Amino acid sequence: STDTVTVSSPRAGLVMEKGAKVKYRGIQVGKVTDISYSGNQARLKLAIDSGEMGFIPSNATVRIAGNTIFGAKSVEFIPPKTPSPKPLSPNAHVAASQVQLELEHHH
Amino acid sequence: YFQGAMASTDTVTVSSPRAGLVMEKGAKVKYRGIQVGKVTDISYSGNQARLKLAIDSGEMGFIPSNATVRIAGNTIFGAKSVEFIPPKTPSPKPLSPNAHVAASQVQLELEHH
Repeated sequence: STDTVTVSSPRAGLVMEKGAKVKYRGIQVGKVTDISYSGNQARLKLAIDSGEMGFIPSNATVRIAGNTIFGAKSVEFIPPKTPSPKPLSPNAHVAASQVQLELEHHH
Repeated sequence: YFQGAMASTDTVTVSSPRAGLVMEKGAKVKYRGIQVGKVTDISYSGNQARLKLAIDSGEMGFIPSNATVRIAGNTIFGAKSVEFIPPKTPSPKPLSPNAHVAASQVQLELEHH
């Protein structure tokens, strides 16, 4: 059985592999189940063993490893220098060198 | 193959040059301001990132074959694990069953290879 614990994030833009390990002194104790996105704040839903929490004081602290990555939002097609009369065959593919990763502009 | 009844949309795939692309749900596909499709799935293999798409078959007769791909987005934090640290002077009280920890106690380190 598990007890649900929660954590608010310093960065609202936090993505995490659904159901990732939760460690303490090297041993796993639970997993993250859900991630809530209320407004411009992010809060984590944790779930850890119902009896293991006796080994974690209330005033503990948290470390989250990770990387800075690109959170895409949409995908647009762009008309070229000269448009080809041929349309797009199904199952076709566009390589990486034809893809442009962009930042959106904020007022 | 065999014929589809209705609303039969086709697929087109995209290679992301930077492995590490995650994508927001509700990801739609546009072309000159018209929404034409959606994104099915995402996968990773080798050191590359695949993308499968779903575009309405009728709207593909208008997308040129030599069209480039634009992908908007914002840089975000790609978390991997959650760890706990014993405070310098720990509290005798164990963790309450429904405890909350705001951003104050959370620390967001980068990874090492």
